[PDB]
Amino acid sequence: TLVRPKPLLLKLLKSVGAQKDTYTMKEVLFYLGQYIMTKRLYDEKQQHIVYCSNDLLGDLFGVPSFSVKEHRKIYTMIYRNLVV
Repeated sequence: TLVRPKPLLLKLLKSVGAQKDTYTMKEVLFYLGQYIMTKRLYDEKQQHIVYCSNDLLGDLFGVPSFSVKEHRKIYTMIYRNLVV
């Protein structure tokens, strides 16, 4: 199953090496992980915590922070950034 990122999510994924217009959810997740890691958006002392205020990721997700453990919340935030 392929999903289609909306334009600003697509820009975000391409910034960390993604190539296509449509993606498996696995690939979306890999590039979001790459983005958080490369920009060092996580809390060095509590590494599950992502601080995304002041970054495009937070603008798109609609939150200033979250934990990678919050799966339901993460997939809901991703769903907001996919074309219907």
